[PDB]
Amino acid sequence: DRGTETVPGLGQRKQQILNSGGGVWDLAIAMLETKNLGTDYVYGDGKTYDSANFGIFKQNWFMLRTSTSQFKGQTTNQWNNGAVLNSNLQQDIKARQESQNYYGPDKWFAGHRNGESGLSNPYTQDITNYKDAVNWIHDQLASDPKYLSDDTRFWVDV
Ligand SMILES: OC[C@H]1O[C@@H](O[C@H]2[C@H](O)[C@H](O)[C@H](O[C@H]3[C@H](O)[C@H](O)[C@H](O)O[C@@H]3CO)O[C@@H]2CO)[C@@H](O)[C@@H](O)[C@@H]1O
Repeated sequence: DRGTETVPGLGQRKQQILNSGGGVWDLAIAMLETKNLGTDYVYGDGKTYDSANFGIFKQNWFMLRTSTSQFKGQTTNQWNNGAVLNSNLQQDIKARQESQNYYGPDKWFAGHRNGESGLSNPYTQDITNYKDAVNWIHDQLASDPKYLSDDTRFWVDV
């Protein structure tokens, strides 16, 4: 199922994302990641090393260290270096955009959703379901410009 819900403060975050280099596409991805477009979920989303998640998109460390200028070349053991993305939105957005530009959208979705294993199996039903969910959210956000600044959240239960 899918739907809408009003989240106070959401329009502020939408506008900060869109004024920090993010596009409507970035907004759709982040809207699926968290309810509040925030970074205050549990540290690393409770995961460690290559599986740890950082930033408003919950990017994993494998992706960050393999495909972003800010962390390129870094090791699995260096995973705590990704925590800076939890309070630097500009670098967070740039990292995701760079990562998608390195891998391309299809493989970026696979690695974002399933890590390094996803890169070798990028068209599973689960990755496709995630891609279809982001696309649906994007199309709802694109359907009225009010959704770029109001407190409306579009959600999908992936
Ligand atoms: O698996 C994708 C992504 O999901 C994040 O969790 C999202 C859920 O995907 C879903 O959108 C969820 O929506 C709630 C919604 O907030 C409302 O309360 C409604 O009544 O019930 C739905 C149940 O789906 O919201 C969460 C974010 O809070 C998150 O788990 C990511 O790690 C994950 O990659």
